Amino acid sequence: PPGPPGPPGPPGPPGPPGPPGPPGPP
Amino acid sequence: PPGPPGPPGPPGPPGPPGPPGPPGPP
Amino acid sequence: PPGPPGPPGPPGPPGPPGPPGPPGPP
Repeated sequence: PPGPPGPPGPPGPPGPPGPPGPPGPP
Repeated sequence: PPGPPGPPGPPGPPGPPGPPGPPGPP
Repeated sequence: PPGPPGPPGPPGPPGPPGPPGPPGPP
């Protein structure tokens, strides 16, 4: 009989950077 | 007997985007 | 003899969040 499924893969890499923040005040 | 387990699965997807950056200067 | 190897495992989990974005504009 076939053996069992393998273990989970590794985590993916980090996501992309966030957007720029809001401008400073006046 | 049963065969050996399969190999590891593929990497997961990339993570979510990071948060917006800090406010700009005054 | 032993049966064939199992199938590959499930995918890994999603990666961590990306880094913050850069500062806002003036």
